[PDB]
Amino acid sequence: PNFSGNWKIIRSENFEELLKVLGVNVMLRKIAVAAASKPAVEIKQEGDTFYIKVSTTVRTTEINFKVGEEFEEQTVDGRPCKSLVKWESENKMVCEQKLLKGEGPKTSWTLELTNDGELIETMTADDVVCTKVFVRE
Repeated sequence: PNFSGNWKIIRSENFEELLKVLGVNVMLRKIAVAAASKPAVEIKQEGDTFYIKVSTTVRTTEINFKVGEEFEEQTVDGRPCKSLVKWESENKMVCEQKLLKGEGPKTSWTLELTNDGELIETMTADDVVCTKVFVRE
């Protein structure tokens, strides 16, 4: 699959609740929800190597990874972590996260490309799942 493109959000489900059960305070939840309501997502894929940039009104996050190789990023609530992506299937990658310092809920994310070119993201903390769906610009 080729995930490359500039992606715009079309659906978001359970994001604030994911932040809440993580302990993110209400002021910050409100800012984070609003800031991320129309994010800019840029993906550049070259085989198993990815660059992903996500920008909200107030924040930019950039990650660089190759499938099967550990890299550093942050969890959804901003804690630094060591991550590892694998292909679950031809069209779907899954990322397991391990905190750099300390302990916390089990967090992960997934990205899946559908036949009509939609991008599905999931983000999980323990038993709480958030789903977002994007389309190419």
